[PDB]
Amino acid sequence: RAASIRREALQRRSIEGLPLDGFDYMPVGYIQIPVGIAGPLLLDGYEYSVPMATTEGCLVASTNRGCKAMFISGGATSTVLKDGMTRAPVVRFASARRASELKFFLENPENFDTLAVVFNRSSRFARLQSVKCTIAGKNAYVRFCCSTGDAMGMNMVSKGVQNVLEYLTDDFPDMDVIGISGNFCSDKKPAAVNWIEGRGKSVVCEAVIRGEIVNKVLKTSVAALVELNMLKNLAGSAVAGSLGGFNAHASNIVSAVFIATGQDPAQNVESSQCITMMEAINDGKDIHISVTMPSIEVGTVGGGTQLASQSACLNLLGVKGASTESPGMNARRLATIVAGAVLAGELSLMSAIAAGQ
Amino acid sequence: RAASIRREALQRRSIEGLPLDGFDYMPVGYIQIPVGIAGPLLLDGYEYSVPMATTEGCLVASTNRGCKAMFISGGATSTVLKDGMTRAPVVRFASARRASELKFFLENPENFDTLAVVFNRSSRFARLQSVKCTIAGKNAYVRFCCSTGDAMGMNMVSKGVQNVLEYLTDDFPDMDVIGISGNFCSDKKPAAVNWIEGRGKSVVCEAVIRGEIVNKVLKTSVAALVELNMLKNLAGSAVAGSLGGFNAHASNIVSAVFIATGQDPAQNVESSQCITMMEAINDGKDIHISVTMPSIEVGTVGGGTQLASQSACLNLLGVKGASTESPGMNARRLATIVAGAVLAGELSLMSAIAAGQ
Amino acid sequence: RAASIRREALQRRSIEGLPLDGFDYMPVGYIQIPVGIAGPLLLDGYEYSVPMATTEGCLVASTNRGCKAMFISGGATSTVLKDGMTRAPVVRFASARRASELKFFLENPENFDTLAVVFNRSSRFARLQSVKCTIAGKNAYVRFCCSTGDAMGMNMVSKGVQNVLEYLTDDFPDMDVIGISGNFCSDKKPAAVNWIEGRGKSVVCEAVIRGEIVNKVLKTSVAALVELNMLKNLAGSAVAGSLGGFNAHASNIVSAVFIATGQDPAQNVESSQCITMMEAINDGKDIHISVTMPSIEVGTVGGGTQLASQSACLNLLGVKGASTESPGMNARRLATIVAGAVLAGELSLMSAIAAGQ
Amino acid sequence: RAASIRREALQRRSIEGLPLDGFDYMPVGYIQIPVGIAGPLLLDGYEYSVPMATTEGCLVASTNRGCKAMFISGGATSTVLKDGMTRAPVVRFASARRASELKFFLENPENFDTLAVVFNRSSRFARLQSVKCTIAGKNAYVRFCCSTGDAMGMNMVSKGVQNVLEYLTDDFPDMDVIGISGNFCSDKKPAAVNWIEGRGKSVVCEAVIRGEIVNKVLKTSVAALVELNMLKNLAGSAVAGSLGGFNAHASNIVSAVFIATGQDPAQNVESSQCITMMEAINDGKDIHISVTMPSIEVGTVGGGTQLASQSACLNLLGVKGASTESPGMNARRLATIVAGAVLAGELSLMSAIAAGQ
Ligand SMILES: O=C(O)C[C@H](O)C[C@H](O)/C=C/c1c(C2CC2)nc2ccccc2c1-c1ccc(F)cc1
Ligand SMILES: O=C(O)C[C@H](O)C[C@H](O)/C=C/c1c(C2CC2)nc2ccccc2c1-c1ccc(F)cc1
Ligand SMILES: O=C(O)C[C@H](O)C[C@H](O)/C=C/c1c(C2CC2)nc2ccccc2c1-c1ccc(F)cc1
Ligand SMILES: O=C(O)C[C@H](O)C[C@H](O)/C=C/c1c(C2CC2)nc2ccccc2c1-c1ccc(F)cc1
Repeated sequence: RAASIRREALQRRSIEGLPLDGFDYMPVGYIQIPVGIAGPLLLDGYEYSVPMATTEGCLVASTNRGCKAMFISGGATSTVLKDGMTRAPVVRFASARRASELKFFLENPENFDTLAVVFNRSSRFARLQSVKCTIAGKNAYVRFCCSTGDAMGMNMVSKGVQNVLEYLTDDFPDMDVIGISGNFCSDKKPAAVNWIEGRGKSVVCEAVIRGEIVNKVLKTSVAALVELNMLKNLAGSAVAGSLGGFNAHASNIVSAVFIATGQDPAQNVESSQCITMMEAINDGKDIHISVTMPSIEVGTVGGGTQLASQSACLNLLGVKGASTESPGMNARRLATIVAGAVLAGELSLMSAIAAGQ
Repeated sequence: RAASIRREALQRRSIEGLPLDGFDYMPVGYIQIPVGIAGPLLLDGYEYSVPMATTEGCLVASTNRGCKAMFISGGATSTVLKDGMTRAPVVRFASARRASELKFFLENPENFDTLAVVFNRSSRFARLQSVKCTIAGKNAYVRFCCSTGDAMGMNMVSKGVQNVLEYLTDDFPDMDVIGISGNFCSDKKPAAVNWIEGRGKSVVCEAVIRGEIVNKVLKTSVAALVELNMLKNLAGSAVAGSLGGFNAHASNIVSAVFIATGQDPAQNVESSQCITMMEAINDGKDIHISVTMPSIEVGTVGGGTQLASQSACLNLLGVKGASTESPGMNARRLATIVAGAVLAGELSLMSAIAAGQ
Repeated sequence: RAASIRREALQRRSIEGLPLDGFDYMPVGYIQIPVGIAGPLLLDGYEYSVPMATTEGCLVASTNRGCKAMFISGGATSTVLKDGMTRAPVVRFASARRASELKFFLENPENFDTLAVVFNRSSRFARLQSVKCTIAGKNAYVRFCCSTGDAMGMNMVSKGVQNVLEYLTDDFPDMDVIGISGNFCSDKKPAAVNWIEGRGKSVVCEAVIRGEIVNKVLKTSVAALVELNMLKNLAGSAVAGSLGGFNAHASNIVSAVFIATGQDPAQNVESSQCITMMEAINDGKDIHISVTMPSIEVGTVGGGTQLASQSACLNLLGVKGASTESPGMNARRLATIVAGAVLAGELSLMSAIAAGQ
Repeated sequence: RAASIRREALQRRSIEGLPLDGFDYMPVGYIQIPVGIAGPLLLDGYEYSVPMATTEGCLVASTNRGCKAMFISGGATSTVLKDGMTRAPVVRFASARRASELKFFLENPENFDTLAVVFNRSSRFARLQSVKCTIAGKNAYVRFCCSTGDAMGMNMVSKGVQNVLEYLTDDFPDMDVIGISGNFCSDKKPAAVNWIEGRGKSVVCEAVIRGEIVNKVLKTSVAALVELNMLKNLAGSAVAGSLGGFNAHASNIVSAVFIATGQDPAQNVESSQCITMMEAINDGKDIHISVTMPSIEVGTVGGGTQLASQSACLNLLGVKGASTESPGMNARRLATIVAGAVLAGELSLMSAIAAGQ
């Protein structure tokens, strides 16, 4: 209604193509990104039609060729290694010695259940896992890690940090809270702390392609792919001084799935973090392929996940909304689907390159 | 038509919310992301209504508060430092000594005009700027850099690499082209080569906020902001082992503008690269604020830029399509608008945090 | 005797300057590095004459000027944040799922006392602190961390890894031990895992210089130094894409002390890791200066620590040999002396630069 | 004489072992490090007895086993890729736009011969190669690169920076020189700018070991070594978030040679930067092994190179003093000897690990 009057305000230059009617509502319209399907992606038993919101189009095709090569090869096996969202306030004291005392306090086992109880009023779903106090001079970067059910859970983890931050004025009234975020989290930035430590769902996803299928179907060899993986994704990314960028195009696939399933597209910068491994097995006859992804940040609940169209795309994958089984399970399964689509993407583009030789 | 029949194929589980009718066309539908406006953004003289495709909504508001604080403070001044898209094939020889000879050849000035002529049949718009051969053992990572007009120009730079790669079999028939990309570019990955060297448009954007406006309007002080910038964006990102992540949330703003203007959302991982500087000036009375962004990768031509809705959003900014003035100027101006919206974003969220103390 | 005959073998070109007589003994001689003294370094109460083995000479002077400025300013306060040496074997399995099972096993609390008992036959002094299994495809990088008394303790931690690696063939006979080191430790290399996680003694060291002393003695101001620290050591090292290099010259001081006290000079690459913080305190009247150093790797026992000359230099500092008080205390105190000399070094050179303006 | 009286001052606690007599002279004594020989190292035709100053002793043995395996395998071939020492002042202006104008000025070709003439009064040997102005907000980090003959040449490059910095007050009187170093050089710190760009001598060194020698002599296989190189030195260093640390122990060998030849042992942090490549050649029959080292910083002239003992060690290698042939050639040849000894070190320890399986 108003958003309709606000559009004519702006043209009084033309924003004519931008549709207004079609979406249920400071909005001035909406853009449209077409959705392609990659599948079947055979993953931990189940088949998935992977929705990919993208303009490219040759990317849906490329991810498709990868899902097929894995479909006839046994499919993919994902393993969730760690599941927990993080927020890291920077606080400070008058001294590093004093700041150290907050560290040793927070990192004492015997204090945990108290810090936990305080943190977990943040919601029904907040369950604090750990606290890592990093000291730099008289400043402390306190990394809180917690499970958050099927929500990506950034407000939740913040309600909880503030709970423990208020509770801490009892013992530490000299503490100055400089920021609710000190970039030690690290949110929507590439950071070693996320690579080393994990942020959100840390996933590994693997498949074995048989020599016969690498020749007949990918029109390359086991040895050519193992070598191209070492020279491009490992030695190449190393020579370029990459952080977490030891892969061919995880970012294309992660972005496309994120935008279709209504994730935060800015969290794609650390969610795209990936090492691609390609290892000759069975006296060089077959290839073991994996993606290891320490910081896939997704939810099936909240944000853009509950818009009509994005909701339809989660529902296709059967992860729409909170888990009935147990809270967190739909968000965990979404992460493995991303790791699986990434693995297919790596295999397709890595074969295309190696085959082109 | 077919895409309509393909949707029912998939439900034979429900993808009901996903709209089908509304977009002109393997598409199975399209998703809808609402567009907010941040402005006026006063930048290098002109005012802009900045389209931001996002679900958050508090992000459009936050970027708005920043554009206003800069509107009453003189507005922002952008400077384009470097403009050129890169592709880096990995080739190899039997020896490092032999690979060195390709390096010293390519990097000889007197060879450039020949390599240029060969490269520039890629299109009317391809103009090769440089070639940087990095040797690792007997492998060479040859970074080609070229201007590409108003197209982001990744196909163009590839047509050109292949031109020079074929031409090189004259002098180097022993060369094996292992990959058209060796991850030394580095495309859709965070890499030191992009931070150090630049990729696409390298922009700096700056404003001065007066003490009076920092107190009256941002409800903080000059000293509080300079300090929070050092502890969060500099010392914080350092303690976290960040690469290019010396900022608060460039990624939120870059993503939102990228998705609205039909850019490649996976290029957000290196386009979000940013150092935020906040420096007390005029005997501590005022604050100089900047973003330095070495790798903003955008075009106003091709890909998703020519869909109805994304086109309407570029046209709002007056950068839609190729430059009349001269090829490249619309893509350059789009980059500065991104740097300007990022600066507003940094100022808003950095003030909100500092003010909260 | 033989080493004397072996020298003439080599000249049959002249190695005449290289002394032979003077050292008690495949040695062919010995080189001589002159030792300077920086002090008094007033640190956690005590005064130290800091031995610095260096050719420069202007470096001993520069470190001296820093120790004096801190002597009249109250001296330095060190805090040991973490103390533990690490070794990280790479092992592998046929699958990532299988490799995950070693991770979840090792990282189960209830298994720790068993892994501990097995590990701690390595010596009287080996006390295992933790095990962090990082999975990459079907490979596992198992980071063992342990206290090792006053020895730097790299053989000790290795005897212990092999203990747990043999013990693991019970439950994991399918495990292949690919290497006793998989570069995830990371020994004598700069690595994010050491910055984020710590390796050996993690130290913070701090002093307050009064406005009066910054003007009268360092011939600069509080504001000039805070600013130069932000532009050089923080924004500068960031623009350069530094890892752990957020300081002016920790490496000069660490090297000089390491070579004099008979440490391993190749461990200087991660022992020099340092963030220098300089913060205005007391309404801008005074400056809080610190070094935070996550990976100082030293011992007072074994290796070159027990040569005549290197031993004399440890004995000057009163840390020579194993701790009577309790095992580890001399190696811990040596680390704080290094952090203190580094802080003096930073203050001296950072003042010299700022004063030169 | 005085240094003799200064020793008794300090004991009035015992520094008895530290020798006083034996060295020609604020010195209070000297320490002694024993020198071992690794060789013959067969490199670019010539044989070398490589002096290694180290306490370990098992390290000289390990480097010896590598030199022998290469002696019977054809020896090593080094290639110098780039030769130039760098200093990077941070200067600033009132604006980024203004700072940009210094960048575009300095980086204009037509200005170079003038900047060169000004720079090159620094000495007979200073020959300026390039200037790279990096802008961050209103600050500029100007990387000067120059040849410096056989001196490591850090004073020389500084005399030259100051020459151009004074000359710049003509055109840029508004410039503030904040520091003669802004950590963008980056001296005695690990930095992406050194990895990407090079600092001092950038060397590649390669050898081919035949299947027969890998079995008979190194007691492993071609395939085992290629694999261990990928899992340890590449995937391992990547998982650890390494910068320039894509090798097993370059730092051990670089340190040992640096200390014996009187180099600056603090420059070992960036001189140890290394990617180790191991590639199966000749239908998997043989192994191509290399080290690529972008920042070996050495001189044969000045500093500790002209002490009796360190001089004797350079003279063994035939690189002592300035080049007769042409200035720089002895310092260049020393770098290749370091790269060669590193390659031998990698081969020995990498074989020992792989063979242990
Ligand atoms: O390679 C990288 O470092 C990442 C890459 O840039 C991301 C980009 O979206 C992918 C581009 C791409 C694709 C896209 C379908 C995803 N398909 C191909 C099929 C056959 C042969 C090459 C390609 C290339 C392709 C074409 C030219 C290249 F130089 C590289 C890849
Ligand atoms: O801070 C960072 O490292 C990046 C951040 O995570 C990205 C995130 O999209 C921003 C979250 C955010 C916002 C969003 C409008 C963009 N607005 C605020 C307004 C007042 C106070 C805090 C915030 C926070 C906010 C709330 C809680 C926090 F912990 C941090 C920021
Ligand atoms: O600055 C850095 O990034 C690290 C530096 O390179 C390490 C080097 O050993 C130090 C060089 C140095 C020294 C040495 C005594 C340690 N003293 C000075 C005193 C007054 C003014 C400058 C200096 C400089 C000095 C001279 C010229 C410079 F460009 C920088 C520092
Ligand atoms: O591996 C790394 O990441 C680097 C390493 O730490 C540096 C260290 O100076 C080397 C230690 C070393 C050596 C030294 C002679 C240099 N020799 C061996 C011979 C046979 C088998 C193992 C080793 C190990 C050795 C022993 C135990 C290990 F865990 C690793 C290497």
